[PDB]
Amino acid sequence: PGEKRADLIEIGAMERFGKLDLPKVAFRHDQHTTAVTGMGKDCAACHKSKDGKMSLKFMRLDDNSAAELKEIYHANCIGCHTDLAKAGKKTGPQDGECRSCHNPKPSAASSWKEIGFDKSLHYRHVASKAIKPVGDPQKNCGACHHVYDEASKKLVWGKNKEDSCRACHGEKPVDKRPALDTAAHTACISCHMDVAKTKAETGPVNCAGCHAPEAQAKFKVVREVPRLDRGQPDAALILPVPGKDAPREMKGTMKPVAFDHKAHEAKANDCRTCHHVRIDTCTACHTVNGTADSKFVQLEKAMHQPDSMRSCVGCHNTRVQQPTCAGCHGFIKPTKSDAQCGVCHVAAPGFDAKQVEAGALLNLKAEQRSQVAASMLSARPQPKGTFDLNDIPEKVVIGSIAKEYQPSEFPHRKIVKTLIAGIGEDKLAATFHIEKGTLCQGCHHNSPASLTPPKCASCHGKRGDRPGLKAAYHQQCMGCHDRMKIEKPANTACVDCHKER
Ligand code: HEC
Ligand code: HEC
Ligand code: HEC
Ligand code: HEC
Ligand code: HEC
Ligand code: HEC
Ligand code: HEC
Ligand code: HEC
Ligand code: HEC
Ligand code: HEC
Ligand code: HEC
Ligand code: HEC
Ligand code: HEC
Ligand code: HEC
Repeated sequence: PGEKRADLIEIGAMERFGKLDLPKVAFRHDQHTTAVTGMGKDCAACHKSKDGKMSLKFMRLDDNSAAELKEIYHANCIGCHTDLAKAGKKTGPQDGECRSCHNPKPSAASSWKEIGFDKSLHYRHVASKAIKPVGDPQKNCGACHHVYDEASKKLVWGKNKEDSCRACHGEKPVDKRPALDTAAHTACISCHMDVAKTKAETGPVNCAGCHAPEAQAKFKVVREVPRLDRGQPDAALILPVPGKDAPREMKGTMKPVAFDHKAHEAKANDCRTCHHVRIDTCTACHTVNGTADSKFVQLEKAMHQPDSMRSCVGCHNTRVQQPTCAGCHGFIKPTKSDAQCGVCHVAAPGFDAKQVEAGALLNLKAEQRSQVAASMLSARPQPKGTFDLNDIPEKVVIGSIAKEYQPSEFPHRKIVKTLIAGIGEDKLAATFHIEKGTLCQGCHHNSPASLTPPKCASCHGKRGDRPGLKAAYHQQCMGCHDRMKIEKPANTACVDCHKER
């Protein structure tokens, strides 16, 4: 139970040839790089090369056999350690110190953390003059990104086909695609090493350098990040693609949905958050039927899952948890209104309920789809807003059950004002608050949006499904103040809402 490291490797390559007699060998990679660095040596002390490519294996290009591995490790690990002891130098386990390498109880915990490109980190790479254009006057994407060309029989820079490495490089090597693991370590590190030789600004090479939280906290962050130009649409028409050999059950039920891609791109931290496997349509996997590709997660799940950041409702659902929205949204139950489904589910202008059943939207070119979506977006209703506050009692006197205390002097319009203020400019609120009275329903729930809401006592206090009057006031009042972090009147200060008799 020692210090947390990010450089731990469990050496157990021999286990694929059969059962190990001894524990796997814990190796601290960074502790070794710095020792070897200070010996005046480098990577080539432990990693061989082939055609320029450095091997990530220790002193070999292949694992040829169990006996060859053990020879390679014993000769080379111990050889160095032996030499260093011969000079009076800080060294590692010797010859006869079996258990010190084959250690069932290494005293070192893991601080290892995964690493990924931010909006910012991606741009630091794109904007780097040390990463020179390839296959274009300007663009340096081809220095890092590729696609297999079928016709080439080669990797090529596929213009506008860039994706996260995670799209193609997964947990294990599939076919000729190395694992994420291997791809990263091959591509990232070796470029960093190439650039460090030019003495320009570069990326990390030590394990901690990429994988330690403290190291990651230190990465220079750029905030002025332009749009990533991959030829993404500005507006998308998302369609109920039924699926190949999907039955009639699986045809489109709801109106289609124009999606503001441009807007959402600037509000997200990357593309991955949504395109979690692949940059493509969602419907390439999430048909209305569901595909193997998607583990049979259906279209509706992909778009409405209340607790996924991936889905429209799910991601929007974590937005309404911010203290600013939570006062109302921690209280109200969703209507699941036809009207509310209609915020996203919109009629497509040119083609009407007869060209649709037969595929008129489903066989549009992507450009055509952008126009039809562009058209839906710029034709949605204008953000309705609320009533004029002066049509609202400035102060309300909650007294109907006054007994142990005086009637409450509840600053109605003040509070409404502040709520609107706290929201201000938020595009979800502005769009999805579809009525002039929607905001009112934040407290005036289970009732049509209007200027003249019924009293609470028209439903509370007199079937045990709802609180009595006292409880309903206390729960609504105190609950919002909790959710919004309003210390203003404390829940504990009985007099601050209603004075003593
Ligand atoms: C570190 C410097 C080591 C010392 C000291 C000793 N061994 Fe080792 N050994 C080392 C490595 C990195 C490996 C590869 C491990 C793997 O699982 O891939 C090995 C391998 C062995 C094996 C074969 C694997 C197994 O059956 O567990 C054996 C049997 C083995 N080593 C024995 C052994 C003995 C008896 C040692 C003391 C004399 C000894 N090793 C020292 C690294 C190191
Ligand atoms: C000997 C003391 C080493 C030196 C010098 C360097 N590395 Fe190394 N590396 C070493 C071992 C024993 C292993 C495990 C693989 C095995 O065959 O036993 C590695 C592995 C790596 C990896 C993969 C890490 C992982 O997925 O766990 C990388 C990315 C790597 N090595 C890079 C690397 C670089 C860039 C070095 C020079 C600066 C370097 N290594 C030196 C042992 C040794
Ligand atoms: C020189 C080129 C080395 C090679 C090759 C390997 N090791 Fe090493 N090792 C080296 C040094 C200078 C040290 C001491 C580092 C320090 O700062 O004190 C070590 C130490 C170890 C240890 C002990 C780590 C600890 O907890 O204190 C282990 C378990 C170890 N070395 C294992 C190891 C293995 C398995 C190697 C081959 C894959 C190997 N070392 C190579 C120097 C060198
Ligand atoms: C940044 C340039 C890195 C350096 C330096 C090293 N690694 Fe790494 N590692 C890096 C990436 C981009 C990935 C893919 C997953 C991710 O975090 O984005 C990895 C992966 C690993 C793993 C993955 C194991 C798994 O369960 O998926 C391990 C165990 C690992 N890396 C170890 C490791 C070591 C020991 C390194 C120094 C020799 C090292 N990494 C360098 C990025 C970078
Ligand atoms: C190497 C230095 C790169 C250059 C030059 C460019 N990109 Fe890149 N990109 C790179 C990596 C290592 C990743 C993986 C990010 C991760 O953490 O998984 C990416 C990712 C992308 C993506 C997917 C976005 C996402 O959400 O991860 C896209 C669409 C992308 N890259 C496009 C792109 C373009 C258009 C570039 C040229 C201007 C470009 N990249 C450069 C590495 C590198
Ligand atoms: C899918 C379209 C891919 C994405 C996204 C990335 N890579 Fe890839 N890579 C892909 C294929 C089909 C192959 C195998 C090519 C073949 O020989 O048939 C590869 C290969 C690599 C390798 C192998 C070593 C090499 O010579 O380049 C590496 C190191 C590699 N890929 C790295 C890599 C990185 C770092 C990526 C993110 C920016 C990445 N690939 C994305 C397909 C795809
Ligand atoms: C060469 C084409 C590279 C590849 C492939 C990857 N990176 Fe890189 N990286 C490269 C350069 C030229 C720079 C300097 C950028 C600048 O600020 O001018 C960097 C920087 C980083 C950093 C930031 C380090 C810091 O500020 O301390 C990180 C974390 C980093 N690089 C990591 C990284 C990873 C994980 C990569 C593969 C997925 C990767 N880089 C690819 C050059 C190149
Ligand atoms: C945006 C935030 C949405 C709201 C609010 C609702 N839906 Fe949705 N839905 C959305 C998208 C982007 C999609 C994929 C495109 C498409 O039009 O299919 C969907 C899809 C569905 C589906 C599956 C397809 C179909 O059967 O036609 C259903 C059944 C569906 N939507 C129903 C639905 C209902 C009942 C809603 C109100 C409660 C509702 N959606 C709201 C995005 C959004
Ligand atoms: C979630 C908020 C997203 C972010 C961030 C990004 N994209 Fe996206 N994208 C998203 C959806 C819901 C759709 C429509 C999907 C459908 O099934 O029609 C898209 C669409 C695209 C496309 C077009 C795919 C096609 O029609 O063939 C591309 C090329 C695309 N998205 C790329 C992309 C990039 C590069 C992003 C980050 C820079 C990015 N998207 C962000 C959801 C989200
Ligand atoms: C096929 C390659 C896919 C594409 C294209 C998209 N997603 Fe996906 N989806 C896919 C898989 C393999 C899974 C299950 C395993 C997993 O990745 O978690 C899913 C599941 C979802 C879910 C389920 C909710 C959850 O548990 O996270 C959602 C909300 C989802 N997918 C959303 C989504 C969106 C909006 C996409 C377009 C940008 C999208 N996925 C693309 C496979 C695939
Ligand atoms: C009380 C005064 C509210 C505040 C503050 C915010 N919202 Fe709200 N919102 C309120 C009501 C009474 C309703 C109707 C609920 C229904 O299901 O019909 C809404 C509706 C929304 C919705 C649509 C449905 C849903 O996802 O719950 C969204 C997306 C929404 N509101 C977003 C939102 C955000 C982001 C807010 C913070 C800035 C916010 N609202 C404040 C009442 C109130
Ligand atoms: C919670 C923070 C509220 C918001 C937002 C709005 N109102 Fe309200 N209002 C609220 C309470 C707790 C009460 C007292 C009702 C009771 O039964 O004791 C009221 C009162 C009114 C009234 C007068 C009630 C009556 O006696 O008829 C009206 C006309 C009224 N509220 C309207 C109204 C409108 C139009 C709102 C949206 C702008 C609105 N209120 C917001 C709590 C909250
Ligand atoms: C009838 C039309 C009602 C009016 C006017 C008000 N409430 Fe209500 N309330 C009503 C029902 C049917 C329910 C249960 C179902 C639901 O939609 O929540 C409630 C619930 C509450 C609760 C508890 C919510 C919980 O999560 O447990 C509270 C605290 C509450 N109501 C308070 C309240 C207040 C202060 C009102 C005046 C503005 C009010 N309700 C009006 C029915 C009706
Ligand atoms: C504002 C956020 C409040 C705080 C803090 C407390 N209560 Fe309250 N309570 C509140 C309202 C709006 C009402 C309805 C008042 C009315 O006369 O219509 C109440 C009601 C009561 C009642 C019943 C009415 C009465 O007996 O006068 C009791 C007994 C009561 N409240 C007790 C009470 C105590 C002990 C509190 C502090 C611990 C307390 N309330 C805080 C709103 C708010």
